[PDB]
Amino acid sequence: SKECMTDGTVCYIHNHNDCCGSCLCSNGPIARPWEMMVGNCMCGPKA
Repeated sequence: SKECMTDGTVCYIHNHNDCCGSCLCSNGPIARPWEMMVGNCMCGPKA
């Protein structure tokens, strides 16, 4: 048996978080990090 999470749920490589999918970090443009910080990684489907 195995218990993991799906894409869309925040994950941390240094948080012993095990996600069935691979974490994808977005390097999008950062114009307003005060309200929208584009520097987080979440779980996603493997290609």
